[PDB]
Amino acid sequence: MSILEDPEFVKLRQFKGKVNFNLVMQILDEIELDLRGSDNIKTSIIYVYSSHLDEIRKNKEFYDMIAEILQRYYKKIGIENVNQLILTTIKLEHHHHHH
Repeated sequence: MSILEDPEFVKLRQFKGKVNFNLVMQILDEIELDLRGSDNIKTSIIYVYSSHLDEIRKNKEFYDMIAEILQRYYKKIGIENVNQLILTTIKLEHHHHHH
């Protein structure tokens, strides 16, 4: 159970996220819920990314790298798990208001 094998992930860690936790949680959720019923995560990416183009272009580095990782690791650990790990990647532990 890792997510460290891929260089895209470390780059996400480097950027610290800086994205809307709430929206990414929904992005991940949105592809997840589709992929739970469907079988093609690439296609699941298409809907959500085309629907949320504004945010996708906003955090294009983030959304490019995660889209790769999401598909890449869903086959290995599962999309549920990857989505959670991505949230973990954008979240600082507990030092926010006092950081």
